[PDB]
Amino acid sequence: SNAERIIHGDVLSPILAYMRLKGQHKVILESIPARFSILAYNPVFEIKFENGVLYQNGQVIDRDPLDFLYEVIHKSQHHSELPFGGGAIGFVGYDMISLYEEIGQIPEDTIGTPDMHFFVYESYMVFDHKKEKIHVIEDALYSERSQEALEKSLNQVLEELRIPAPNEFEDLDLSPLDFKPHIAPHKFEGMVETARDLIRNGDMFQCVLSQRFSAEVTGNPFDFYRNLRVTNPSNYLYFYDFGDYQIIGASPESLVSVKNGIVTTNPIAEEDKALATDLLSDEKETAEHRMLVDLGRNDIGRISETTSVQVTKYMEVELFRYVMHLTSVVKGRLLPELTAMDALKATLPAGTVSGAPKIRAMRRIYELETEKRGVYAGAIGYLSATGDMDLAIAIRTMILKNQRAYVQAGAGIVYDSIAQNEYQETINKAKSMTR
Amino acid sequence: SNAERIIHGDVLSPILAYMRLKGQHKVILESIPARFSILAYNPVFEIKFENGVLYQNGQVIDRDPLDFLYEVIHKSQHHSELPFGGGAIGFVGYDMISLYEEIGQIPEDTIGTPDMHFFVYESYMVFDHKKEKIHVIEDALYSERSQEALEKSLNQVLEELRIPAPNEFEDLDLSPLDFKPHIAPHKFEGMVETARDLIRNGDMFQCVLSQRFSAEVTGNPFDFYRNLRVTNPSNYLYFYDFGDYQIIGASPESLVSVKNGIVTTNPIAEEDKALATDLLSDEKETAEHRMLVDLGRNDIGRISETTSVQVTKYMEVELFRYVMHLTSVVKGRLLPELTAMDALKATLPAGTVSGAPKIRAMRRIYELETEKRGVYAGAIGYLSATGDMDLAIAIRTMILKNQRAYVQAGAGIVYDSIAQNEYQETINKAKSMTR
Repeated sequence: SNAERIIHGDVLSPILAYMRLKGQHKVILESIPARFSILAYNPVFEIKFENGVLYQNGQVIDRDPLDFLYEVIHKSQHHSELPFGGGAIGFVGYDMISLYEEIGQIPEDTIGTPDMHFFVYESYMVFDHKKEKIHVIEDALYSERSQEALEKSLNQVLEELRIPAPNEFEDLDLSPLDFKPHIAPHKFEGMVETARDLIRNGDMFQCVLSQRFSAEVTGNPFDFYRNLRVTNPSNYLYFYDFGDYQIIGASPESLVSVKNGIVTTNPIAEEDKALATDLLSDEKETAEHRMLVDLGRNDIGRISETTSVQVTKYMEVELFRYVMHLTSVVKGRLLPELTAMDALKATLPAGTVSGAPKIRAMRRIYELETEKRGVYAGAIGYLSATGDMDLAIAIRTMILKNQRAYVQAGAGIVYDSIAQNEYQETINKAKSMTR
Repeated sequence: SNAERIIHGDVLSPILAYMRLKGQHKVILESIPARFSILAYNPVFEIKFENGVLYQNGQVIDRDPLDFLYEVIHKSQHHSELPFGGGAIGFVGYDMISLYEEIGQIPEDTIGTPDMHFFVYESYMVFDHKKEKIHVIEDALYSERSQEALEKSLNQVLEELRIPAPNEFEDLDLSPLDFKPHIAPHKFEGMVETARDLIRNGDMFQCVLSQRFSAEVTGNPFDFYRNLRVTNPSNYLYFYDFGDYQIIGASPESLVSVKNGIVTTNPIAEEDKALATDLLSDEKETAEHRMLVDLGRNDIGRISETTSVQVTKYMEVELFRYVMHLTSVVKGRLLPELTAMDALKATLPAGTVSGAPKIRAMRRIYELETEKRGVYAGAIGYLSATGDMDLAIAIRTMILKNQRAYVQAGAGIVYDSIAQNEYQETINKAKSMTR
C-alpha cells in the first residue's frame, strides 16, 4: 500500500525532476517563503610551508611564508563583486605562530600535514544562493592567459557539467568509524590537573587542552561531507582535497576576516527564551565572552586606527543546535601600510583554542600535549586576489591522511575545572562530527 | 582577462558540480547560515466540472461537484506526515460559487477553462527542503495496486531521474510578451465610476473590479515558471499542465487551509521601520485589514465550534518586495460533521477579490465586467487524501490557452476612488508577473 525512496536533496531539484520525468499530467506545487558556495579547480600555483621551507610549485623560495603568499596572491588592479573573486584557498596550521612567537619545542607530528598549504586559483565557480545564480569564472590573474584560452577553459567546464557522474543517485556511503583515543583517559586527566595547578599558582588564567582521536578510514569521505553540510550548516563548510590528504570541516567560529580594509572578529563564547536569560546571567559565562571581546578589541586595535575600533553588536544571544553561545562583532579600519597577513598574525590562534595569557598558555600547551596540533586550532579559508580574506578557526575539522581519519577537540581549563568533566567534554565535542 | 558564464541555480548544485568536474585539486568552501515542493504525475483520475456537468475520466457523474470530489479523494484509514500525501491537485474557478449563491448571469467566457479541474494522484514526490530529503512515493490509495506494481513504478521513476534532459543547461527562453487590454481604458474607468456611484448611493461598501490582458504566447512557459520562482518566492508557486492549457502562478495570499480539523485563514490587507509605523497608522488601511479579519472570523465561525475561533496573530506587519501589508491569522475547530469542502464554500471567493457585502458585490461585478472570470479570483492548491487542504487565492496567476497568455488583476473600488488611479493600479498589478 506504500513504497518510498529517499533521495538526498543535493543531487536533484524540483526543476530537474520536472524536466526529466516522463509521466503524464505533471504538476508542481511549491511553498517558498545559504549565502555562497565556492568551488575551485586547476590551480595555477601550490604554495606550501613544511619542515621550515617555503615552496612554490616545488621550488624553494627564500621568503617569509605569509609575506610571500600575500605578494603572490594580491593583484592591485583586480576587482570583483563576488565573495572570493580568485586567489588562494587552504589553511594555516596552529604551529605557524611559532614563526612569530617563542612557544617552545613542538611535539612529535603523528599526522604530517604541512604547516601551511594553499592552492592559487583563477578557475572557479561561485554559487550565489540568494540570487540562485551560478558564476562560472575563468580569469587571467596569475597566468596572463589570452581571452581565447579563457573561453576554451570555460567551454570545457560547461561540457563537463552537462554529463552526470555515474553515482549521482547512489545512497550515501557513510560507514561509521571506530575512533580510538591517542592518549589514555587518565593521562589527559593528569594534564588537566597539571594545568589547573599552574592556574592556581598564578601561572595563567585559562589553558585549552585537547585530545586527538583517529580511525581507519571506511566509506566515502565526500559522502561524509554531503551529510555534514546537511547536519551542521555553519558559516564555514569546506572539503579540501590536497591529493594525499583531505580536510573536511564545519567550523562555526570565524577567526578573522578582512573586507575592503575593515578587519572583523566575531567572538563566540518559551524553552527557547528560558536558557537564554539564564545565559545572560551566569557571571562566569558572560565574563568568558567579555574576555574574548576584549581580546578582539586589542588584536584589531594593534593593527588599526585606534579610534576606529567599534563593538557594533555586543553580547547578543545566538542559539545553535547542540550548544548555546553569546555573540559579538568587533570591527576596525586596517592601517594603510598593513594587509590581511597582519590581521592573520594578530589573531592566530584564537583565544578559545589557546588561553589567557595567550603566549604563556601556548608554552604550557606544548609542555602537556604530546602531539603537534597541525591543522587543528589553526585557520581555514581563503585569501582573495583583492586582498580580502575570510578565515575560520580550525575546530570541528577532520583530517584524512595515512588511511586514517583524525578529529580533535579542546577544553578550556580554569581554576575550578573537574578533570573528569573536561575529559568528557573533549570526547563529546571531538566526536559530534562523527554522526 | 575575464570570461564568465551564468548558470541558473535550479539545474546545478555545488555537490553536483564537484562530482562532475574533472579538474585537478578541487576544493569546496561554503557558507550556510523554502519549505516543500510537490511534484505529481500519472494521475489515476481527472475530475472536472464544465458547462454544468461533472466528469470523472470522461464519465458523467450525477453529483454535486465538491461533495463528489471529497468523497473520491478522502481516505479514512490513510495517514502521512508529508504535507500532501496523495490526493487532488487543481483549481476551483471563481464561478463555482454560482452553484451556491445567486450572482446573476455569468458573462461570455473568452478563455474557456472548466469551472473546476483536478487531477488525482498516488504517484508523486515531496521535496522536504528543510531536511534536504526527497520522498519519491508510489501509493495504492485509489487503485489498490499490488506492492509489486508500486515497486515497478518507483524503479521507473528513479531510472528517469538519472537521465538528464538534453536542454538542462540552455539559457532561459524568456521572450517577452506584448500584452493587449481586453477593454478600453475609458470603459474600465466608466465601470469604476458606476461602481463608485453605487457605493455612494448605499448599494455596498467595496467592489473589486478587474481588467484582463493577453498576448500571443512566445518563448517557453516552463522557463517562465523557472524565472518566476526566483523573482516571486511566495507561499504558493505552481505550474499546472492540463494538456491543452496551463496555469502558472505565484499567489502570495492563502484563501483557506484545513489541517487536522483546524481551519485557518491568513487575512492580508530604518527605511524598513519608517513606512512600517506609517502603515500601522492610516485608519483606512487598518480598517481595511480589520474588515478582512472579521470576515475570516465569521467565515470560520459559521463552520466551527463558535468558541474555538481565535485570532492568534493580529495586525502584525509583513514586508514583501513590491508592496507592504498588514497580516493576521484566524483559526477555528471544524465541526465534526463538516469537511474541507465546507471550508472552501465558506470562503470562496476571498473578500479581497469580491467586495463587501460579498453577494451584492458579486452581482455588481457581473453587471460591469464583460468576461467570465474563470480561474482568476478562484482557488488553487491541493486536497489531500487525509482530508487536509491548502488553497491559494487565484491572483497573480497566468493562464496559457488558445495560444495566448492571459493575466488579470483587480482593484478595490470605494467611495473616494479615482478612476484613473484604479486603472493604473490594475495594469501595474496584472503585468508585474510579466517581468
